[PDB]
Amino acid sequence: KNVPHGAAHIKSTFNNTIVSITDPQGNVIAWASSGHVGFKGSRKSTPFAAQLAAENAARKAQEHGVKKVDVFVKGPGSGRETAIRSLQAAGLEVGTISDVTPQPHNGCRPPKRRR
RNA sequence: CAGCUUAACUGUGGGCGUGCGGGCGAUACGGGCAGACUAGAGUACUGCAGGGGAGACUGGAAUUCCUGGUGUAGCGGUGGAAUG
Ligand SMILES: [Mg+2]
Ligand SMILES: [Mg+2]
Ligand SMILES: [Mg+2]
Ligand SMILES: [Mg+2]
Ligand SMILES: [Mg+2]
Ligand SMILES: [Mg+2]
Ligand SMILES: [Mg+2]
Ligand SMILES: [Mg+2]
Ligand SMILES: [Mg+2]
Ligand SMILES: [Mg+2]
Ligand SMILES: [Mg+2]
Repeated sequence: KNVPHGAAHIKSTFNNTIVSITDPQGNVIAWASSGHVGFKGSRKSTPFAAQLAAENAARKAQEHGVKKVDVFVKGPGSGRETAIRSLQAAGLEVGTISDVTPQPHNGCRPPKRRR
C-alpha cells in the first residue's frame, strides 16, 4: 500500500539494536535488525549494524511508500546518532526528534550487580 | 644500756606495743533532722521546622501477564556459544 506519514521506532541495548517503522495508528510497515543483517557475537553490537538496519528499513518502507517519519529512540547508547544520521542520509527527513526511554519510577528491582 | 672473754644466746628495766572503751572541753566540711529562696530540673503563655510514629484513602511511570491488531525470521544473551 502507501502511507504519507509514519514513525520509526528504535530500541538499542548494549548487545542489540532493532529498528521498526510504524504508522501513527500503530500498524507497523516494516522492521529490520542487526541479527537479520547477519551479525553474531560482538559484531552485532556495533553501530555499523545500526546503520545497516537503518537503510534496510528505509528500503523496505519506501517500497511501501513512506514519505514522512518521526523516530523514537530508547535504551542505552549503542549508536543512536549514527543510526539516525544513516537514516537521514538514506533519503528520509525526520520532522521531529523524540526519545522515550523506559525509565521506571522505582518499580520492581534490578538484578544483582555484575561480577 | 647492760653481760656471756667478742660468738649466736640471754643475764637487764625502760623504751616499743599501728586496735578498743567511757568521762572532760570544738563545729569548718562531710549525713537526718528541721522552715525559705532558685543559677539545675520542670512545667505555663505564643511561634517554629521536620522522611517522627500507626491506620486508612489516593496518582503516576515501569516490569510481567491475558486478550486483540500491524507486522516479518529470528529475539535474547556474554570475552565468544548453547542451553532459552
Ligand atoms: Mg552484548
Ligand atoms: Mg542479565
Ligand atoms: Mg657487758
Ligand atoms: Mg625489751
Ligand atoms: Mg602491719
Ligand atoms: Mg540523702
Ligand atoms: Mg519569694
Ligand atoms: Mg527550671
Ligand atoms: Mg516545620
Ligand atoms: Mg498499624
Ligand atoms: Mg497482541
